[PDB]
Amino acid sequence: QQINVIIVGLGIAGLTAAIECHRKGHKVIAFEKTPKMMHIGDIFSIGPNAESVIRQWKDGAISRALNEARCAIDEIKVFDETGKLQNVEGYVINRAEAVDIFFEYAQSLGIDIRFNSNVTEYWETPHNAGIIVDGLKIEADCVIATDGIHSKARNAICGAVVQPKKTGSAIYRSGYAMEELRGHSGAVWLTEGKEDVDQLYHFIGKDITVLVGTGRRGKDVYWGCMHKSLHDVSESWIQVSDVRRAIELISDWNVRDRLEPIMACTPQGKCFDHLVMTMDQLPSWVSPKHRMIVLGDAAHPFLPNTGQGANQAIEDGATVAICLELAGKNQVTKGVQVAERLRYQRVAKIQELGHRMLKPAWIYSHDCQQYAYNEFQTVAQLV
Ligand SMILES: Cc1cc2nc3c(=O)[nH]c(=O)nc-3n(C[C@H](O)[C@H](O)[C@H](O)COP(=O)(O)OP(=O)(O)OC[C@H]3O[C@@H](n4cnc5c(N)ncnc54)[C@H](O)[C@@H]3O)c2cc1C
Repeated sequence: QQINVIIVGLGIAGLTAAIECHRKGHKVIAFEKTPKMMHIGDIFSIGPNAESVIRQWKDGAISRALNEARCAIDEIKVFDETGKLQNVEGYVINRAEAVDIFFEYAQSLGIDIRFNSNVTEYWETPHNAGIIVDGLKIEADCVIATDGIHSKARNAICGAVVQPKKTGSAIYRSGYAMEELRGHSGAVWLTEGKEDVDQLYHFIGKDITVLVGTGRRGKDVYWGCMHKSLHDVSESWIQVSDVRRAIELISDWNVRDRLEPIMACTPQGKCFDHLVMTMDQLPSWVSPKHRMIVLGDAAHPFLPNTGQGANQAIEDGATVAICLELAGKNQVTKGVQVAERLRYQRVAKIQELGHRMLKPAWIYSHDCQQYAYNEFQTVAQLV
């Protein structure tokens, strides 16, 4: 009577879905395309709406680990291309630390996890669903696809007409260990900062902004350069460029003497080159026979100014687990549809807020788990 779940894509969404489905008594098999945990990523934020899910894991020990691994920022100093301008309930953390924490916990639960598994084929019958991996068919009661913004699962389940759309902005970024910076005289302004506390710096130019911060109490450095680029050809999170590209962008900046060493000391002189993307609302996240669902960035990428990508990935994973538990093995199709309907409007409202900012308590104060328990039978009846 145990529900068998396949999860594709072990980012934040897939790892939360794996942990939560396992906690709800389902049998999880999870698949990740990379050959090992890659430890790649930018700082993102985790808010209280996600923290309510996380703190229930292992009596708060995962929350504690995330808190220890955060960027312990006191203030944000905002400068312009020459000089100072401004000084200013979620916490900032490097994505690589968060997914590593999530993964080590997930694997410690005994969950069947398989790397080196690039999934493109999805299938379903009235009674089962599954995928093809390494030429072989893997079957289960349902499939949760959390393979990210460049989702191949979305192609299979929803179609390939709706695609992530460029915004016109692109980002160069990297992160590395502080020891790579210490000793460079052009960086003492950042490396000799108050200890036990992380700093965040915004440098605001004409259609160019540079972010520079530290994480884990000065153990890590990160930097990013957002600029307008209509013809950037980046198609993935691991597209690289020479750090020269970002230094060129600020070449006439007065603060260049401060910023150039941060970019130049990036290991191997390579940064990531990313588009800032949006995507239309999908008509449905759910397969024709209601046994497969896309969640996370695969379903609802958010503009980075919302800071909700990781949060809503976590809310997605917690919700679908409850929906499967409440529906049961015999009504898996109902649970999948209920999970979609529970989440569809909320994520859409967040996406629209991002566009409105591009030119609130209703997000942070929401408890997705209690919501799903409260609303399931109502929404099941509508389905
Ligand atoms: C390497 C990487 C770097 C990122 N860098 C940034 C960044 O700098 N800034 C930012 O705002 N967001 C970044 N993100 C996205 C960010 O994690 C998300 O916005 C959000 O926090 C979590 O979304 P998600 O879990 O749904 O998807 P993701 O975190 O993107 O995870 C999706 C996972 O699915 C895997 N996958 C993809 N295709 C397949 C396939 N065919 N078969 C199997 N597995 C597959 C990927 O390897 C990945 O582990 C990055 C994601 C990744 C994977």
